[PDB]
Amino acid sequence: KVFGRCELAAAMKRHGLDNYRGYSLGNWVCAAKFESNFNTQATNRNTDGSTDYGILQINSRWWCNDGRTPGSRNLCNIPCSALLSSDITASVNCAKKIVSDGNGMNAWVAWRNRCKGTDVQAWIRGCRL
Ligand SMILES: [Br-]
Ligand SMILES: [Br-]
Ligand SMILES: [Br-]
Ligand SMILES: [Br-]
Ligand SMILES: [Br-]
Ligand SMILES: [Br-]
Ligand SMILES: [Br-]
Ligand code: NA
Repeated sequence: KVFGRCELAAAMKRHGLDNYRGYSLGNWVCAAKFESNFNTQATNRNTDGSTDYGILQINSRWWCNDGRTPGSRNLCNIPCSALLSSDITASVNCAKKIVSDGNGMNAWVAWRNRCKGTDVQAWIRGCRL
């Protein structure tokens, strides 16, 4: 599924991601935009052989299992394919764990380079929330 902007905002809010760990809803929508362009089925191979999955491009190196990243961890206890579903529950639940691990949203390189320090509220402007 490819989400619309306000559609994704509403889903993220309903699942309690808004203001989670101090990060306003706009930060999360901006991250999803530059990581996946809002596409739940997005995948990308990393130079080390791991793969990023889903709307928030969660890395099989640490967070999910895909059976082809030898030596990796599965900290959200999920098959990486669960992160590709039309329902974003698994991606949100896993994202709540990543952002809580000490580095905040700096875990998402696209967020740091393209969202951090910008007017992130712009990503939820206009939406009925
Ligand atoms: Br915001
Ligand atoms: Br782009
Ligand atoms: Br794969
Ligand atoms: Br693996
Ligand atoms: Br393969
Ligand atoms: Br959903
Ligand atoms: Br933080
Ligand atoms: Na893994």
